[PDB]
Amino acid sequence: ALWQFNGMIKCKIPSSEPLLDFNNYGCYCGLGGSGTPVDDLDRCCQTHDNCYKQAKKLDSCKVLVDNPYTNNYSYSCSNNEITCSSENNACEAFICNCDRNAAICFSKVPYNKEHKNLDKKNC
Amino acid sequence: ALWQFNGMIKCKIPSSEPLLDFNNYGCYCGLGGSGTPVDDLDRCCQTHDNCYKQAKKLDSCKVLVDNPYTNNYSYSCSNNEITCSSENNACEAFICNCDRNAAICFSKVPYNKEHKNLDKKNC
Ligand SMILES: CCCCCCCCOC[C@H](COP(=O)(O)OCCN)OP(=O)(O)CCCCCCC
Ligand SMILES: CCCCCCCCOC[C@H](COP(=O)(O)OCCN)OP(=O)(O)CCCCCCC
Ligand SMILES: [Ca+2]
Ligand SMILES: [Ca+2]
Repeated sequence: ALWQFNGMIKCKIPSSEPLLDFNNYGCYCGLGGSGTPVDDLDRCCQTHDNCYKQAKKLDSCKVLVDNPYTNNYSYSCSNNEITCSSENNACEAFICNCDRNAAICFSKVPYNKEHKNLDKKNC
Repeated sequence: ALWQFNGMIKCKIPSSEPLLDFNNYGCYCGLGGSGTPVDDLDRCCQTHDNCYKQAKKLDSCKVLVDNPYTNNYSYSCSNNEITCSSENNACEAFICNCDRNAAICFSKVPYNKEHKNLDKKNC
C-alpha cells in the first residue's frame, strides 16, 4: 500500500517526506502518468507504474479486493535497506518488489526541482 | 500484535501453526500465566510475558490506545530470520523485540506434548 511505499523511500532517503518531495514530479511521479519521462527520476516512476500494471495482470492479484495502492504488505527497513517479507502471498510480494525497486531507483538519481508540479502539457 | 507474533514463530518454525501448537501450554504459554514454569518452552513464555509487562511501564506505550496484543508493528521474515523494522516507533519497537526473542526461544527448546493444555492446578 502507499503508506509502505512512503516508508520504503524514507528508508533509502532519511531526510525526505516522499509524499511531498516525489508526488507530482514530471510526467509519471504521481497518480497515473503518460508521455515521455522528463528525466531519470521520472523514468523510475514510469518503471514503477509499469510494474503496477504487470501486478494487475497477475491472477493472484485479481482475487483480492485491494488495489496496489490499498493492498498492505510486510517489509522491514534495517540499516537503510529494504527487505520484503516471506509472509507476503504472491500478489503482495509482487507489489512489495515493485515498491522496493522504485525506492532504490529514487535514491540513485538526480532530483530536479524544476520538474516538481510539471505542467502536463509536456506529457 | 498477536498476528505478527504468529508470523514470527512460523518464520523460525515453518511447519508450525503457532496459535494451535503454542497456545495453552504449561503455566505461561497463553493469556496470562502464573506459578513455576513446567519446562524451558514454558520458561520462554514466562520471559515473553515479563517482557510485555516491561513494555506497559514504558511512557511511549502509555500514550497509545492499542495494547501489546492489538498493537501492530512492522517486521520481515527473510531466510527464516526476523528483522524488526526501523519504522517502528519506541513502543512498537519494544514489543517487536519481545516477540522476536520469544519466537527464537520457542525454536530452540524441546516441545513436550504432555504440557499442552496443562491443568492449571500445577500453576
Ligand atoms: C491518496 C493520495 C496519494 C497520492 C500520491 C501518490 C501518487 C500515487 O502513487 C502510486 C504510484 C504509481 O501508481 P500509478 O501512477 O497510479 O500508475 C500505476 C500503473 N501504471 O507511484 P509513482 O511511481 O507514480 C510515484 C509516487 C511517489 C509519490 C510519493 C508517494 C509515497
Ligand atoms: C484472541 C485469542 C488469542 C489467544 C492466544 C494467544 C495467547 C496470548 O498471547 C500473548 C502472550 C503473552 O501475553 P500475556 O500472557 O497475556 O501476559 C503478558 C504480560 N505478562 O504470549 P505467550 O508468551 O503467553 C504465548 C503465545 C503463544 C500462543 C500462540 C500465539 C501466536
Ligand atoms: Ca505514476
Ligand atoms: Ca502468557
